[PDB]
Amino acid sequence: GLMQFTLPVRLCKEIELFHFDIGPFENMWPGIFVYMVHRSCGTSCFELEKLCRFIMSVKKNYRRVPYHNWKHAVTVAHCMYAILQNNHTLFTDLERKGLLIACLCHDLDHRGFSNSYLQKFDHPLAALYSTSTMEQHHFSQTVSILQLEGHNIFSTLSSSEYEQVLEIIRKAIIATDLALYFGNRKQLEEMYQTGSLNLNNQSHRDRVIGLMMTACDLCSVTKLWPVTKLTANDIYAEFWAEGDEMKKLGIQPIPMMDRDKKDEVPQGQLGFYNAVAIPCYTTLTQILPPTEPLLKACRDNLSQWEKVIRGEE
Ligand SMILES: Cc1c(Cl)cc(Cl)c2nc(CCc3nc4ccccc4[nH]c3=O)nn12
Ligand SMILES: [Mg+2]
Ligand SMILES: [Zn+2]
Repeated sequence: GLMQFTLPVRLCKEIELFHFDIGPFENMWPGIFVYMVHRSCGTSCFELEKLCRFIMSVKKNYRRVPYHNWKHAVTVAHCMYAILQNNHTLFTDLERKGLLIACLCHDLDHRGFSNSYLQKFDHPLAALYSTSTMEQHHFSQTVSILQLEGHNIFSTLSSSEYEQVLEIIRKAIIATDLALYFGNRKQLEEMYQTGSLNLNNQSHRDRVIGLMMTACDLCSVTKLWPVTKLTANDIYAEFWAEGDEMKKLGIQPIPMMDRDKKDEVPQGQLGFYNAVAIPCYTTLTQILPPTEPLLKACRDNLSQWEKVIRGEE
């Protein structure tokens, strides 16, 4: 237990910043995650052997899809790491433990298709989980991996601490259904403005963690422009494949998923920043001031999409 994970100097310094990109070396991603657990939680939070075995089963249960893959999982965990490290004293020991795991697991066994496409295809998961279909599946895959021999990283917790941490993870993962984000953020906006927001109220904390999960999930829009732009290419590679699968079912896909409407992407990105990303990081910054760099980076990326529309890119 005297085994610190360390990182080369550039990674050691840059991992602390919100805009860090975990890089193209897949074999370094498990080490990067353990490094983040050790610093945001402690070398004592998890047994190394169990944690390592859990990480590698999680990786194996992400598919080789263009965007909703193992790289996305670690990227979303790093954004959470950055939020937790900039808000040291606001989070409980169980929240520290639960949230990095929730982020690593939040898209487990994603197939590259929306809840909407599973409902239209009539996939078995759509009959098992009528709303937040993929997100209920991701939580289900998380419990399955935690129950494999030698994979229970929470085995040192009491029965009630264990139930609390799995409840934090379930809610965090469900919150990554962007259909739920709009109402969650509106409620948080009203509570912050009327001054009713109270972090001792468990159902208020739940809403704030939900928004943190949206913020981490969307964190592609908070990177250096070349990261943002190249990640958008992966996002559309998925959306357009789903669009193709919609046309195979005899359904005109929405424009966001129709590869024949590529020309509309820059304006689609503008809508997305204005309707989803900017309001997400605005409310997050109001509640947790030290997350302001996420909002500032998002606004810089919106200005870059504006440049793309004006033909200056
Ligand atoms: C960057 C990013 C993240 Cl991080 C996560 C998610 Cl879910 C996401 N979805 C989009 C697509 C936005 C979008 N493109 C469109 C393209 C063409 C026509 C209409 C569109 N209408 C849209 O709304 N970008 N995106
Ligand atoms: Mg998801
Ligand atoms: Zn995700």
